[PDB]
Amino acid sequence: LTIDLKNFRKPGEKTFTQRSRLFVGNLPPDITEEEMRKLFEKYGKAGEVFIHKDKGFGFIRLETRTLAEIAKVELDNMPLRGKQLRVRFACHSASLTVRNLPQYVSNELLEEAFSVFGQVERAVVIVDDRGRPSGKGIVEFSGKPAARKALDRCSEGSFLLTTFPRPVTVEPMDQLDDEEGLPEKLVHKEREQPPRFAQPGSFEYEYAMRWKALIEMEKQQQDQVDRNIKEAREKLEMEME
Amino acid sequence: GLTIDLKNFRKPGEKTFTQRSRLFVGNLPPDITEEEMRKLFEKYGKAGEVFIHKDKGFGFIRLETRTLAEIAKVELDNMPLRGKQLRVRFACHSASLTVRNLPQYVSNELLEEAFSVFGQVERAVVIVDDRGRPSGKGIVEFSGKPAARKALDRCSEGSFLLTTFPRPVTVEPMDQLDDEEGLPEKLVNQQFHKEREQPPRFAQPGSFEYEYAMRWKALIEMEKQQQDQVDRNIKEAREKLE
Ligand SMILES: *CC(=O)N1CCN(S(=O)(=O)c2ccc(OC)cc2)C(C(=O)NCc2ccc(OC)cc2)C1
Ligand SMILES: *CC(=O)N1CCN(S(=O)(=O)c2ccc(OC)cc2)[C@@H](C(=O)NCc2ccc(OC)cc2)C1
Repeated sequence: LTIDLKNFRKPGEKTFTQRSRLFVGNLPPDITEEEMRKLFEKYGKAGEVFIHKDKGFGFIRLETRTLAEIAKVELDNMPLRGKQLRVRFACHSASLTVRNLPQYVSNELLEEAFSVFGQVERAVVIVDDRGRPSGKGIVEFSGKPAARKALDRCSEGSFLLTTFPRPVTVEPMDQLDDEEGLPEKLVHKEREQPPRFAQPGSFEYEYAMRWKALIEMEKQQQDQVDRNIKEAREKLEMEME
Repeated sequence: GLTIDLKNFRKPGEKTFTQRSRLFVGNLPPDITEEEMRKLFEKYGKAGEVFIHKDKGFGFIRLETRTLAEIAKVELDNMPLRGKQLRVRFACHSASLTVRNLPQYVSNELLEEAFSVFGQVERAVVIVDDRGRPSGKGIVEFSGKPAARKALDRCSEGSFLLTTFPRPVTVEPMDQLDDEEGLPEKLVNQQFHKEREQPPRFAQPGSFEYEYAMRWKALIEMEKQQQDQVDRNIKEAREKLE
C-alpha cells in the first residue's frame, strides 16, 4: 500500500537500466518531456525521456524494474486527451544469449567475464527447476557497442570462461513480448471455424496428416544431424585426458 | 522520505490468485504459523491459499496479482524474522505449456478458449516479436497439472486446429527455467577450484587450449552447415506439399 522509495530494490539490481525503461505509446500530440515526467512523477525521479513526437510514442526510464512494472499496470490503457496510452516494457538493444556455459559459472563470474566488452547491467546463468545450471545465460550490456564487441569477439575469438577449453557461444537475444501478446482488440475466413480436433476422413484431416508426416522426416533428419554432432563432441570429450 | 502509495488497482478481466502470484517462502522460523504468515504479507491484501510444509522451514502463499507478488518479493526477500532470513521467490508453474506452429489471426482470448476444452486455463498468450507481429509460439497455463497433461496428451494424438487452416498446433511442456535469479556465487567443492583457477580469457593461439577450442569450433561449423542442408531439404518438401 505504501512503498518506501530509497528502500525498494532487489539485491545487486542496478538503477535506470534498459530493464526499467518503458515504452509509452499512442500518445497525445501536444505531449512533451515535461508532461511525461508528470505522469510518472509518483515513481520517483526518472532517467532519460525520449519522445518521438512524429511517431506518437516515447520512452522513460525508472529506477528499478518493479517500479516500472508498477507504473505499467497503473498507467496502461490510461486515457489522456482522447487517446488511451499504451505502456509496455521497451525492447533491450544489447541483450545476448550465451550457450555452452561450463559449471561453476555464476551470475557474478559471468558479469565479470563479459565486463571486458563494456558495462554489463545484468548477467544471469539460467537455472533449472532443480537449481542446477542449464548451460544457457543472459548478458545485458549498457549500450549497443558493448554488445557488438561481445558478439563479434566471441564469434571470431575463443572465449573460455573456466579452465575447461570449450569456448562459449554468443548470439543476440530475441526481443519477444510474452506478457501482452496479441489481444482480440488488435488483429474472418480463418475464424469461421472454431478450435476443434481434425476429424478422420475429412479434407482438413488429410492435410493435417500430410503436415504431421512432413514434421516427422524433418525430425528424423535433424535427429541424424544432432546425433553424429553429439558423438563427435563426445569423442572430443574423451581425448582431454 | 519520498514514497509511493497504491490501493486496490487490478486490471479487469485478468484472473487473480493464479499460480503466478504464488510465492515460495523459505527459511521459516520453526514456530511459524499460518496465522503469523498472513499477518506478514498483510501489507499486500488478503492472500489466498497458504501452505506450510510439515517440518516447517518453508511454505507458499498466493497473493492476488503477479505485480502485487513482485512488491512483496522485493520488500520481504532477505528480511530477518526471528533471526532467520527469509528467501522469497515465485514458486514454479506446474501447469504451463508452450505451443508452436500457431496459425495467423490467433489471439490470447481465442487461444485461452481453445485450450479450455482440457481444463481451467488461467492465462494464454500469443508471443509477439519486436514489431508486434505474432511469433508463432504461445504459452498456455492451466490451474492444475491434470488439465495440462490432458492438453498435452490429446494434442500429440490428435490434430488440434485453432482456425480453418489445417496446420495442427504443436503442444510441448513448458520447460521450467529461472532467468530471474540464476546461480549466485554463494550457491556453488574441490573440482570447483580445479575449474576456476583459469580466469575468463581468450585462448592464446598456439596453446594446448586454443587447438582444443578450435576443435569445439569446427564442430559448431559442421553442425550449422549440416542443419542448413536439412533446412534446404525440408523447405523444398514443405512447399511441394502446400
Ligand atoms: C518448479 C519448481 O521450482 N519446483 C517443482 C515443485 N516445487 S514448486 O516450488 O514449483 C511448488 C510445488 C507445489 C506447490 O503448491 C502445492 C507450489 C509450488 C518445487 C520446490 O520448491 N520443491 C523443492 C524440490 C523438491 C524436489 C526436487 O527434486 C526431487 C527439487 C526441488 C520445485
Ligand atoms: C522495441 C520496442 O521498444 N518496442 C516495445 C513496444 N512495442 S510492442 O508493444 O510491440 C512490444 C514488442 C516486443 C516487446 O519485447 C519486450 C515488448 C513490447 C514495440 C513497437 O510497436 N514499436 C513501434 C513500431 C515501429 C515500427 C513498426 O513497424 C512494423 C512496428 C512497431 C516495440
